[PDB]
Amino acid sequence: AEAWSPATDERLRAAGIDAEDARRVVVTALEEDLRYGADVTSDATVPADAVTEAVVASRQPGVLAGLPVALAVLDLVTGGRFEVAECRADGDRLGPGDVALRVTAATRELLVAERTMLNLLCHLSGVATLTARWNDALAGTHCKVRDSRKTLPGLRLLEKYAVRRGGGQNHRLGLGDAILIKDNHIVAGGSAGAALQAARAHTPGLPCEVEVTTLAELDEVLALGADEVMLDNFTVEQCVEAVRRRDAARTRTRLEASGGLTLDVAAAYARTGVDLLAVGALTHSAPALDLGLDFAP
Amino acid sequence: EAWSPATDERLRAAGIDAEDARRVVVTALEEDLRYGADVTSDATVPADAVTEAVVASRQPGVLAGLPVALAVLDLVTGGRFEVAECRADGDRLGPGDVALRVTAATRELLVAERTMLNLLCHLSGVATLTARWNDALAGTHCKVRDSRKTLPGLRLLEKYAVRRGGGQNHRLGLGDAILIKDNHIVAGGSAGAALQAARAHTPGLPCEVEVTTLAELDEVLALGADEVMLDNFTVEQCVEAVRRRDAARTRTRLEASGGLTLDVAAAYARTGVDLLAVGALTHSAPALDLGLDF
Ligand SMILES: O=C(O)CCCCC(=O)O
Ligand SMILES: [Cl-]
Ligand SMILES: [Cl-]
Ligand SMILES: [Cl-]
Repeated sequence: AEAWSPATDERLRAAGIDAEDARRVVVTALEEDLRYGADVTSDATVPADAVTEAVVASRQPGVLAGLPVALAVLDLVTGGRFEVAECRADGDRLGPGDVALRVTAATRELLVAERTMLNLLCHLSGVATLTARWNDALAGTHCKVRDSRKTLPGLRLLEKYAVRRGGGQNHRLGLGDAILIKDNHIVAGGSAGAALQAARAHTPGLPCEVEVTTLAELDEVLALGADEVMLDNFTVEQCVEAVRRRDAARTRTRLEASGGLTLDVAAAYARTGVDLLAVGALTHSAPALDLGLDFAP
Repeated sequence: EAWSPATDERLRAAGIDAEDARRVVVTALEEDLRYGADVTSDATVPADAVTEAVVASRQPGVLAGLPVALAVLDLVTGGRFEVAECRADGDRLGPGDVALRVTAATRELLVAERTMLNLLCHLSGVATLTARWNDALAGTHCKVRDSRKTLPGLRLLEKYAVRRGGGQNHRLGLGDAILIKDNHIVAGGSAGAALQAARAHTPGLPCEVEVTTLAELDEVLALGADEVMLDNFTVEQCVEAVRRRDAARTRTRLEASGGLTLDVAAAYARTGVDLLAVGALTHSAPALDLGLDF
C-alpha cells in the first residue's frame, strides 16, 4: 500500500515522532504478518463490504504511548479510509477499561491492522508506563531518570519517544552524538583524566560524560572540571560521598548514578542528591501494557 | 555490508532466516552509527589495538542469538575476527559461564558490542522465560507456545528464541493457518457459523476457534472442532472444559490463553489442556544479563 497520507506525517511530526523511522518499523511489521499470504481467516468468515466500529481499550493501569503510530498503521492498511470518533493522547494515564481510540473502518482491514497496531501500542505504552514508575519514585527530589542505548534492535527512536512520554529524559542516541567515557576508554587512555582530556580535545563541540567506578577516578575528573560524571555501581553511601566531593569541588558537575539500580532503591539513591539515574531496564525489560482491540457488538 | 560465507553457513545451520537477520543487524548498526563515528573510542583507543573479549552471563538462563551476534561482528570487522570458544544456542548458562571468546580490533569490538548484546540479551531473555514456563509444565503433557504478540521487526528471531527455550511455535503470520478470534465471531454473530464457513472455504486447512464461554465451547464441540482456544478461562473452567471435551468424545485439542502468568503456569498445566499460549514469552521477556569484557 506504499506510504501513508501527509496528514499522518504531520501527526507524527506534531507528536515528535521520527516519521521515516516509524514508516520503516510499520512497513516491516505488516510484512512479518502478511508474507505468508492474505488473511485467510477473515477472508473466509467476514464479508468484503463489512465495516465496523472498534475500540482500543486498556486492561491495566498505565501510560499511553504510540497511538499516532498505530493510527499510521491503520491509515496505511485502509488507504486513508477510516474515521476516528475518539482518541486519548500519548502521555495520558489510563486505568482498566479506559478507551484510547474509537475508530470505524472496513472490518477486514481492521483485522489485518489489529495485531501490528497492538504490538506497537502495548510495547511503547509498556516503556512509558515503566518510565513513569521510576519517575514517581523520584518525587520530592530534583532527580530525573534517563534511558540508555540498551534499546531493542530497530526500535530505538520509538522507545526513546516512549521514555519521554513517561516523564523520562533521553540519553544520547548513538555513538556519534555524544561522548561517554567508560572503563575500556580509561584503561586505553592511561587514566580517567587522560581519557577526559583526549575526548574534549578530539571533539570539543559534543556533550561529554565520563563514567567512573571508583572515588579515586571521580577525584581526577572533578579536578579537571568534568561537566557530567556517571557513577557506575556505587552504593548509596558512596553516592553520598561522591555528592559531598562534588559539592566541595564547586565545579557543579552533574552526577548520574547507573548500574545496580532497581525500582525499590530508586528513592534512596535520589535522596543522596545525585542529579540523574540512568536505567537500562526502561527499554530492555519493560513489560507490555495490556491493551486490546474490541469490535462493537 | 555483506558478511562472510562462514556466517551464512552458521545462520543456516542454526535454522535462522538469514535475510531477516541481515535486515535486523544492518538496521540496528545504523541506529548506532547514523550520528557519526565512535568519537569516544576514536579519541582514546589506538587504531592498531587488538584485544580478546569474553561474552559471559551474569545470571542463570538459556542462550539464544549467538550466531546473530557473530554476524554483527563479522559485518563490523569485515571478517577480521577469531573465535576461540563458543557455546551453542539452547545451552543452559550459569553466572560467570563464558558464552563466547573472540579476538578482534579493539575499536571494532567497541562499535559492535552494544548491538551484539542488545540482540543477545533480548533473545536469551526470550529463551530463558520460555524455559521457565517449560519447567513449570514438567511432569505433565501440557506444552507452552508463543503467539503473534512479537516485538515489531523481531518476529522470526523471537520465534527462533522460543524454540531454543523448549517452546512451540504456532502461526508465523495471518496467512499460514486459520485462527477464528473473538472479533471474527462478533463480526459474524456466531461461533459455530464462523467455524463452518472457515471449514467450507478451504477444507484441508486446520481450523482453530477461540471461545470465551463454556456455552460457546459446547457449540463448537458439537460441530467437531479439531482445536479450540479457551480465552480467559479460569483454572476451574479449563477443568470443566476438559470434562466436556472428554464427554463429547471428540479428539479436540484444547489450548488456554489470556493473561497467563508464571505463578499460575503450573496450576493451568494440571487442568488437562494440551497447550498454553503465552504472549509474555515475546512481548514481556526480561533481558538476560550478558556482558562483554575485554
Ligand atoms: O489481534 C490478533 O490478530 C490476535 C490477538 C489475540 C487477542 C488479544 O489481544 O489478547
Ligand atoms: Cl518532547
Ligand atoms: Cl547527553
Ligand atoms: Cl528448530
